Amino acid sequence: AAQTNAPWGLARISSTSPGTSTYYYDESAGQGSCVYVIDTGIEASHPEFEGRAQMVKTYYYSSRDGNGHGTHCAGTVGSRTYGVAKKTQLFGVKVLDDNGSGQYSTIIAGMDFVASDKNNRNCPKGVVASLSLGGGYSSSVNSAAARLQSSGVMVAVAAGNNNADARNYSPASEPSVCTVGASDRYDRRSSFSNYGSVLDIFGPGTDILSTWIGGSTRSISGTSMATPHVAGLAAYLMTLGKTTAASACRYIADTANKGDLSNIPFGTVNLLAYNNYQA
Ligand SMILES: [Ca+2]
Repeated sequence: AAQTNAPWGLARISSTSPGTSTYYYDESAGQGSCVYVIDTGIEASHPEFEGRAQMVKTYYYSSRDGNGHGTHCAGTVGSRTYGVAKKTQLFGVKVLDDNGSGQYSTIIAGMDFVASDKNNRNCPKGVVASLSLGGGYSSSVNSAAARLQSSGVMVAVAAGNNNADARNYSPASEPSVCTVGASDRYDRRSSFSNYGSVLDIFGPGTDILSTWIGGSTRSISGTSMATPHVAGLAAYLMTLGKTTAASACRYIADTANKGDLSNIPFGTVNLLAYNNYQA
């Protein structure tokens, strides 16, 4: 399948080169997989989701995304225009209030929630979780990421927006999950991407067009926008049969486009997520 005049990041993770605007992908498009967006929620009523999104948890007084962040990230995963994995089932978990603030302990509660709940969902092709959030190093936050991953969920986490080595941030520094940095449409590491040997992979994160609340669409920027490209990609690769929840971060690195970003500080991977469909 081909989707012309696509947001640049969907074209990128289907291209070897920058500078084009069609998104090339096998039409399976994540059918039979499940992605949990653990964030401010998801405006499931957005027609871009076509009936495939359900809030399933909150730790606040409403499950609604009253911020828009969770809805944008979720759209990149799996909205019909703006998503990677255009036939995946999306499940929301509201661990952030509406300003974007979550206490750690609640973040943790969300995460163990997914390891349990996946068993209440129909996900024959595989489960993913997408965490576009974080704060300072915590062993506990990190440990809740290793549990979620160990429970057979592909876990994808934002490396962070401080232009700093990510080993000091959580859940990014955790080893066993898939820590995502960011790039721009000219293949520059994004000026705000954390870096450091804990990163596994980079994704489009600067001027990412996606859904917003009210039914609407905006472009914003962050390792948060990069993260759901890798989550959605992993859902896409499960469904096909290329990899598994426990093998997908390795698998994406193995198949990445290798050398191609500017400004990988020394010691940071220079691997860019790629679906290997067109070549
Ligand atoms: Ca890893």
